[PDB]
Amino acid sequence: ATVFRQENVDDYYDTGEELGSGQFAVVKKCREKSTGLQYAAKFIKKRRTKSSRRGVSREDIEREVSILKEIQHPNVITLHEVYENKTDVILILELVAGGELFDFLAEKESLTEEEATEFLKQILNGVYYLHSLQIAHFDLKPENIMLLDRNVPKPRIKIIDFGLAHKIDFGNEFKNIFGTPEFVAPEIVNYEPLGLEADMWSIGVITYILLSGASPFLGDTKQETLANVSAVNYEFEDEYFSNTSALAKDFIRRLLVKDPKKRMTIQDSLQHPWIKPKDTQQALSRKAAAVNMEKFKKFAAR
Ligand SMILES: [Cl-]
Ligand SMILES: [Cl-]
Ligand SMILES: [Cl-]
Ligand SMILES: [Cl-]
Ligand SMILES: [Cl-]
Ligand SMILES: [Mg+2]
Repeated sequence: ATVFRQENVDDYYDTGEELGSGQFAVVKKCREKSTGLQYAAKFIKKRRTKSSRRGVSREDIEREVSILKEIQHPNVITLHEVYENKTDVILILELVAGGELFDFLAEKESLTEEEATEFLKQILNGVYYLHSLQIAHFDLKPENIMLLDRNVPKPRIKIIDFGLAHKIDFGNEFKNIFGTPEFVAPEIVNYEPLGLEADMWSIGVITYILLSGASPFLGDTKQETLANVSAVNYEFEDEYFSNTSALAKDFIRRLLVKDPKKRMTIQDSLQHPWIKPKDTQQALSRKAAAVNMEKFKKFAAR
């Protein structure tokens, strides 16, 4: 294992209100005393004993930290420092204060597909960076797509929450069942080999929702959702996709593909004509098409 900083974090930071909390983690805003700069402190509860289920394993904490330490990119969250005490490992992280992307978009009166792709492209750039380092995020979904500051002319997207991320090992297949059913790829559902492709599936799902306000595979039970995912049971129902471009639907179709090897890669998604129009005709079609804002607002409010 790694020996993280052993000092009391309170000696170096002033901490305040909770910004969020998961099953084994609490996040608090904090201010570094030496610099006066604000960060987010994520307190992760250690398992401490192997037989206990009330915390995170050291293997899992070290994996997340090791991945965070490697990554430096404008569209992914930055790790500042790591502390630990008898009960917690404490990640001092870049503060992302602009809330979830979808909540910010939902406040708009309208959104063209052109404007939508400007935000989506930032997600793609962050994932392009990760995949270039052979890092799979494995938990891409709207609540992990944040804004650094929502009150600037061109808000910057930050991908957060690397708690499921893995460096892909060439010499050994990784198989695991994890994540949120609505957003995971068929190979996750079916305990099949996992790689960078699973993230691309998730991007397809995020894009589908962004444009329509509907979730492609969400069923009435967890089991039904997983069945929909495995069967790639989705539709572009006219109630939701009436003013969606052919290009946008093709983009999504090339991502929501059962066979990971046939799924569009991140490099190819960046060259797809919906993202990178090849002529004026394609450009105008994208600018003309619009997000179903009425339906989308209801999604963000769910
Ligand atoms: Cl800063
Ligand atoms: Cl560090
Ligand atoms: Cl799952
Ligand atoms: Cl299933
Ligand atoms: Cl279809
Ligand atoms: Mg975590």
